[PDB]
Amino acid sequence: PPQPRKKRPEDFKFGKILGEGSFSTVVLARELATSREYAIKILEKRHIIKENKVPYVTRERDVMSRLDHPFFVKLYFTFQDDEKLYFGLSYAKNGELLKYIRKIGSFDETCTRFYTAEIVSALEYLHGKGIIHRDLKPENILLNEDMHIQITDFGTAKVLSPESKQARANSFVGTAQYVSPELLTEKSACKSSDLWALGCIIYQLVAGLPPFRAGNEGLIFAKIIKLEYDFPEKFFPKARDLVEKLLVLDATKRLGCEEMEGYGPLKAHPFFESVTWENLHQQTPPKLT
Ligand SMILES: Nc1ncnc2c1ncn2[C@@H]1O[C@H](COP(=O)(O)OP(=O)(O)OP(=O)(O)O)[C@@H](O)[C@H]1O
Ligand SMILES: Cc1cccc(C)c1OCCSc1nc2ccccc2n1CC(=O)O
Repeated sequence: PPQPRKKRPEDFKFGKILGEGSFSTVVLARELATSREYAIKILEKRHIIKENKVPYVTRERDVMSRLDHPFFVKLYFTFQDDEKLYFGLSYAKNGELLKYIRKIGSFDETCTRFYTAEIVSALEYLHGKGIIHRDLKPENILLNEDMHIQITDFGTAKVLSPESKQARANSFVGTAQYVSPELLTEKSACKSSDLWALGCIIYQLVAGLPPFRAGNEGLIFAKIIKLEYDFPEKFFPKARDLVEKLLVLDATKRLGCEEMEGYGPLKAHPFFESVTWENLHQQTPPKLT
């Protein structure tokens, strides 16, 4: 059927800058005809063409248009003018998960469990659609007004082809602290690469820093490939067990991966015994302090 007319910049009142990326800016905007607030991500055509970023921008639009789940930032609309491309996104009022990790230092067990469960639920949805995120990290996990997660940053994501039963993707993308050993060694990622990142994030929620850390990327890569990390004292024992089952060098042996029979066994892990998986997005999140 028809859709709402394409929006234009003059349909909005723009407000504050919410953040700046290397080739994008996100601005808070109110749509004049509805009074709705959106986070509008704006890119300059000349700049993305000159810097060979067109594929990333197209990837982000294509992947986000496929998503329809409460734990992901929503793409409501797109438009362009002579100079710019615009994405109309849901506004995650409470910002990045990373901010809360730093402010609090270490999440308690109830908060670690709840936020971990939301991320697992999101990944189950994404993987079920054959999509690999490839850059999962706390900066890319936003929080809405109700303190539920909103995963974002899909320009480096990959839709695996169902037609060829594709399992592996060949683009070198991600963030050093969270990149999987298979990407470093075999130069390909798979859905299980996101489960490695999950393990790093759970560790970081409890420990305050991700497990493989160093002052530069090459040093981090060396630690990843050797599984060189340790747990701090008082790390919740069931969480430690879970992390140890995700931070596994062989991507086919990570809990939650297809070769380990999927999300059922992961959701059944003892760390999640008290979780009600069915309706997490309607549960009230535990207070962080
Ligand atoms: N939907 C949103 N709601 C609220 N804030 C957002 C939203 N999307 C992005 N932001 C904020 O804007 C920042 C800039 O996002 P953008 O995607 O332009 O770049 P980036 O991912 O931070 O940087 P780079 O692209 O260089 O990695 C984000 O880091 C985030 O803090
Ligand atoms: C992708 C692209 C990059 C640079 C310059 C141009 C001319 C260009 O084509 C836009 C054609 S359609 C389009 N592709 C998008 C990719 C991200 C966000 C908005 C987007 N829109 C405009 C739209 O969807 O209405």
